[PDB]
Amino acid sequence: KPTENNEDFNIVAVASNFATTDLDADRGKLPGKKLPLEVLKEMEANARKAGCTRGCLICLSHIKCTPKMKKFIPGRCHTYEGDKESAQGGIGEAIVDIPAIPRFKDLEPMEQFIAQVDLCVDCTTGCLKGLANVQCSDLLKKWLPQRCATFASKIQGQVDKIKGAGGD
Repeated sequence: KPTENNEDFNIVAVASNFATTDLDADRGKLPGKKLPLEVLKEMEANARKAGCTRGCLICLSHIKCTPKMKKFIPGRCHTYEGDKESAQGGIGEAIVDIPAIPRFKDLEPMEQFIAQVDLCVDCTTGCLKGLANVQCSDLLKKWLPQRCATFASKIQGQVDKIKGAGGD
């Protein structure tokens, strides 16, 4: 089992967004207590098995989010967990804009999210569908008995120190 190190991306949310089913209804709440990697390895274990790549998920997970977007679709971007800001700049603050999509910045909120998601063309057909049909893993159900499963209703909560990333 994993202990030393682990992945460097979030599939729980990524796969959720890809899901075609009416899971969005349960997404209205989502886990507001962060999810441990223990569940990530499980969820990703299914996607990777279908034939998924790291750069793919990482691309969808490393997607940028605008301030006006969240205003319309709050709780859809920036994953479920985050904290620890950055701030500072030296010459100017940071802005969320796509070089391949100028209008995207001044485009609808829903179109914005899809704009980036579509940009990431590093995902395979089998992986794209695998993420949506990934289904809620056993662990995911135990932690998310509300949205997933229909019996579980417990929670422990693990603490640690892990973080990174942060590009342009």
